[PDB]
Amino acid sequence: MCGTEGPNFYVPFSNKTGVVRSPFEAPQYYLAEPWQFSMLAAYMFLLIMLGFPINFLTLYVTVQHKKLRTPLNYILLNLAVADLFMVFGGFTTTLYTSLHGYFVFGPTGCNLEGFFATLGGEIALWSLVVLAIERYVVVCKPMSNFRFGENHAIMGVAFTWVMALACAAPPLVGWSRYIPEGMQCSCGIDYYTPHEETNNESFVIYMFVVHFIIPLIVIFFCYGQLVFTVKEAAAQQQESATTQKAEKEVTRMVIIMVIAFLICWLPYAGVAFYIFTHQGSCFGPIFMTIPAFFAKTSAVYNPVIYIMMNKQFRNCMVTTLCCGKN
Ligand SMILES: *[C@@H]1O[C@H](CO)[C@@H](O[C@@H]2O[C@H](CO)[C@@H](O[C@@H]3O[C@H](CO[C@H]4O[C@H](CO)[C@@H](O)[C@H](O)[C@@H]4O)[C@@H](O)[C@H](O[C@H]4O[C@H](CO)[C@@H](O)[C@H](O)[C@@H]4O)[C@@H]3O)[C@H](O)[C@H]2NC(C)=O)[C@H](O)[C@H]1NC(C)=O
Ligand SMILES: CC(C)[C@H](C(=O)N1CCC2(CC1)Oc1ccc(CCC(=O)O)cc1O2)c1ccc(Cl)cc1
Ligand SMILES: CCCCCCCCO[C@@H]1O[C@H](CO)[C@@H](O)[C@H](O)[C@H]1O
Ligand SMILES: CCCCCCCCO[C@@H]1O[C@H](CO)[C@@H](O)[C@H](O)[C@H]1O
Ligand SMILES: CCCCCCCCO[C@@H]1O[C@H](CO)[C@@H](O)[C@H](O)[C@H]1O
Ligand SMILES: CCCCCCCCO[C@@H]1O[C@H](CO)[C@@H](O)[C@H](O)[C@H]1O
Ligand SMILES: CCCCCCCCO[C@@H]1O[C@H](CO)[C@@H](O)[C@H](O)[C@H]1O
Ligand SMILES: *C(=O)CCCCCCCCCCCCCCC
Repeated sequence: MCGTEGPNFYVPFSNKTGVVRSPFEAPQYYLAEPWQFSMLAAYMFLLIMLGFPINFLTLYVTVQHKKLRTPLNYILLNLAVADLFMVFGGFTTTLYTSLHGYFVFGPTGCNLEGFFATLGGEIALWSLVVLAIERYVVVCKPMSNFRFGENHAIMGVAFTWVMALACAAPPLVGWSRYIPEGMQCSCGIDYYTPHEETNNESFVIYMFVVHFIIPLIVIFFCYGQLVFTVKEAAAQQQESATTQKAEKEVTRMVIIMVIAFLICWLPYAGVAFYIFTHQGSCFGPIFMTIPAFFAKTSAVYNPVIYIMMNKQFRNCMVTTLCCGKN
């Protein structure tokens, strides 16, 4: 008797005292104090205030600078848009519901907010995967006579939308479901109840394999091969101080990206390990929901790492912010 079941929701709190209410109808102040809901709002506010400008500005300087509109950069614009889906589909709604202490948009808004917030995070995830694949193809040259062009980059972007719909759409049509999660102010995939009617167990496994294990393998293989190729070529040109510098910075960037991906990936894996083993006990509004709580900041640090640390983007944004000069 861990929580309180109901149609379209699972409140992680026991109703033996009779105080539990539907997360669509009344505040959930038995899960957390009102000030903790306010701090949830403050965190959404921080994410909006940092996440909208960085991601919008990425779209804005691309319009003003012709050099940024290369095919290899299409996937980065895709990343900016996906983060905007997280900011408006997810962070903005949650700021508003947070301050009511419950999900005031009803089960319909739950499917909407859950879809768009999940879509945004999924497009982002597969953008990092596709970018790693593209860089691997361009550097390691695994195809004899291949040249990465505009059409290939469009396939890459379309591929992320297909993968993102593959995760976000089934819960609308019967495989798993969207329900309020954690403090019940935002909606997501249901990893919290085994709903035999929506086959939740098979979807969690599909999510864990296809959208969690595979992305890590692809990112590690592609970037490992790339660093191997770059270090090999530099070894044959040790007379060039610049080639060695380029090799060092490529390696240091790949480390940063992989470390950043792990910082978002490992908390989910640690929670899994605490579900596999330690399966008995319940889990409060801090389920899990802790990996979700911190993965949200990827809408801020991913554009910082993949765009603001890009050599050309930075100069173009300085020029744009500096009213044309500098
Ligand atoms: C967690 O657990 C709590 C406690 O069990 C649940 O809250 C109860 O929910 C039930 C509904 O299933 C509520 O029952 C309904 O109460 C209505 C109001 O009752 C108060 O007001 C009347 C005056 O109208 C007073 O006389 C009375 O003493 C109460 O204080 C009634 O209108 C309802 O009556 C109708 O339905 C019943 C059958 O359920 C019929 O017998 C009646 O004839 C009539 O048709 C009904 O009694 C109950 O009040 C809630 N209790 C509390 C403390 O809130 C939560 O639902 C549960 N949480 C979740 C998420 O499931
Ligand atoms: C982009 C989002 C939509 C996507 C996402 O939301 N999830 C990814 C898969 C996830 C959590 C949900 O991880 C799990 C670990 C263990 C179990 C079984 C144990 C159980 O949770 O019951 C289920 C799991 O589902 C995600 C993917 C990649 C990363 Cl890096 C971050 C998030
Ligand atoms: C830098 C670390 C910040 C930790 C903030 C902890 C704040 C705890 O603050 C306490 O929380 C209680 C919760 O019921 C309130 O009832 C108390 O009034 C409040 O003092
Ligand atoms: C930009 C953010 C806008 C936040 C608007 C929050 C409006 C909260 O609205 C409040 O919700 C309570 C329920 O918890 C009601 O009891 C109050 O009557 C109501 O004022
Ligand atoms: C390094 C990979 C970056 C992608 C980060 C995506 C973070 C998505 O985070 C997910 O968002 C969903 C909707 O808010 C929630 O329902 C999930 O519980 C949460 O883990
Ligand atoms: C996802 C794949 C990430 C690969 C990161 C490889 C980091 C290697 O690190 C490098 O190792 C060399 C020795 O082999 C040292 O000589 C270099 O100084 C060091 O930068
Ligand atoms: C150090 C702080 C850890 C907080 C762990 C998360 C506890 C609440 O869980 C949160 O509920 C919110 C409202 O539904 C969701 O938007 C978040 O994704 C979820 O993390
Ligand atoms: C060129 O690069 C500089 C042009 C003029 C911009 C200088 C002002 C930047 C201030 C940004 C910081 C605002 C912080 C607001 C805190 C809420």
